[PDB]
Amino acid sequence: GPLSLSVDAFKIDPKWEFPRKNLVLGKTLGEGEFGKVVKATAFHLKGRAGYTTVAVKMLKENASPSELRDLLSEFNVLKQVNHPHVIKLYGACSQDGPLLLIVEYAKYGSLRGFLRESRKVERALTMGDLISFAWQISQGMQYLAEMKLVHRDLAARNILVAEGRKMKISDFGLSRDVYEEDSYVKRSQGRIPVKWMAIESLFDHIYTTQSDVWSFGVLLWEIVTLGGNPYPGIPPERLFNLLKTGHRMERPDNCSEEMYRLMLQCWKQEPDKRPVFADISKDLEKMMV
Amino acid sequence: GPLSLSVDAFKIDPKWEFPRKNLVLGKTLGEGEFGKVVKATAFHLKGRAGYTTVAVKMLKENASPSELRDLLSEFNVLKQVNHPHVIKLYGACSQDGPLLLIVEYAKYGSLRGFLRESRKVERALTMGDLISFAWQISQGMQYLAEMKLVHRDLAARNILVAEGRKMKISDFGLSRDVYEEDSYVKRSQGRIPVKWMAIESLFDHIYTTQSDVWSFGVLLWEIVTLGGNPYPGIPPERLFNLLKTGHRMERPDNCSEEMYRLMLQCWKQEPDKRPVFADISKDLEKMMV
Ligand SMILES: COc1cc2ncnc(Nc3cccc(O)c3)c2cc1OC
Ligand SMILES: COc1cc2ncnc(Nc3cccc(O)c3)c2cc1OC
Repeated sequence: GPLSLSVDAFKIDPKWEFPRKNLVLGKTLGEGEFGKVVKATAFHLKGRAGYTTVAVKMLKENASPSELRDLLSEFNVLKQVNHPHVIKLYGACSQDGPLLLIVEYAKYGSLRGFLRESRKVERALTMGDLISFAWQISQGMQYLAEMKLVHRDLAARNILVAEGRKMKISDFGLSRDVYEEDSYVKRSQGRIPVKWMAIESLFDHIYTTQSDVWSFGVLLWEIVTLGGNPYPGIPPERLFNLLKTGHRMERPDNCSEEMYRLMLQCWKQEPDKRPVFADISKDLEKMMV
Repeated sequence: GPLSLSVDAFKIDPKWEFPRKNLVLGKTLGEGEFGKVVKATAFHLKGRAGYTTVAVKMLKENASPSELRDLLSEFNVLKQVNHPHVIKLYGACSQDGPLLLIVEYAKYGSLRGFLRESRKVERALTMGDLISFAWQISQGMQYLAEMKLVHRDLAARNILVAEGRKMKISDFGLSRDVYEEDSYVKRSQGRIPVKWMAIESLFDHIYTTQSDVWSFGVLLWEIVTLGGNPYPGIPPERLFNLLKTGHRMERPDNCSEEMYRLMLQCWKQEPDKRPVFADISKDLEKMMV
């Protein structure tokens, strides 16, 4: 089938191959049902003398076709992208052993866990900080969209925070190239969370840069609420009727009107009525001036 | 889309509806990336006076289309099956609140966790016990197959152990009816673990009762090793080449020849060269005589 072709084809880019003997794996940083990200250290990694701390993504022993395909897909995409706010691939291990992805280590972990820790007990997160984060992410999406690449899974859990509070879009296992037709379409049910998908993605299984914009709107919401849960208290299965009747999330207690207006814009029913990521950056910049 | 139709159609069988006010939810018994099973207690459940202890399956807040569809699918199947070795549905809550599935509580939990606990520190599991378990499960599959229902996810983690060590096949979210064409076919990548799928399911995405037989073979293996990991040390992505070149798992240190021969039979390349569940029961019965 399609996956076995990809697996066999993978066997036959030496630039990205790292020797397993140079890699030492540490504690788990995060897990899922079929795969996990682990802390690791790499000896003589790409012209860097000595050991370099890194993150490593792998499957679990009981991984499925879907999870395997996602890993192969994430590697394939990451080889093509270089941007300050997109996570950086170093290489992979696939010869004699489990497939491992090696990326630059992100100091503070996911943006969601970072924001939620921030609301407890060196410096407190200001509004200007939150706007800075959104803008950094907006810039990265402006880069991806300009390559006609759709992420399909924008969410605070899928953004990483590195040294000096720099945003890193991660988790590219579901992203697709849409150069030809400008849309990606999945016939079966996605493995993307209901509460983050756009109305046309949820109902029609249609994914575009403009649907990425919708997800960025929910991401704006997570940020402003310091890691809140979208549509709080509402069951995911109710989103169909709720969105189809024109309902949207309400303004968070700690959210400016200017920011909420942007959220609502990202959530327009007509996908072309939504702003593009270039507009979002421009909007966010005006907010800090 | 297909899911939204199912969601709307669900709104409009009163026999299975339980009042949420009669249900108290307890601790988590098991979790996944998009859903969990919880311990619960039900007041006046189906003609049973007072409180009844039960298990409840629900989604998590960030559930996806796939996970929602699986829950709706599991409920729909469970309404149709009644068997001593198939888990028993009591009802569901879907009005004003999150969808919840209510089933009979299983004392010792999953068969995998039960077998693994058994290999530590009232009575020890004998060989006769393990053969008894396989036979109980074989009987349940003989019931499902006779209804032309394919489980698609036979595994020790998906079997439950109730009072008096009685086996209960669970997790029917992926099972499909195959009355018409005798085969179910998935165009996209399954969410079933690689190491449990049959050679034609893994490569060709083809699922039948005979592929259920293949999975029962791996299940036989888990049991005999008291919850061992299939193809130990071998990366899932290597299963394609390994199975296509005719390799199979070797005989476990604590496994009789008679039992291993059955495993090998379940693992024949030609699906019709495999035994049917009626033969497996007969084989297992001869083993205890
Ligand atoms: C400090 O915590 C973390 C640090 C991380 N640093 C880098 N990558 C990660 N994840 C990653 C790596 C490769 C691919 C991919 O999609 C995601 C990390 C995850 C962490 O925690 C979960
Ligand atoms: C004592 O532990 C457990 C007891 C359980 N008892 C019943 N059902 C369960 N699971 C269930 C319920 C409904 C549908 C379905 O597919 C699975 C259980 C799970 C447990 O642990 C995970």
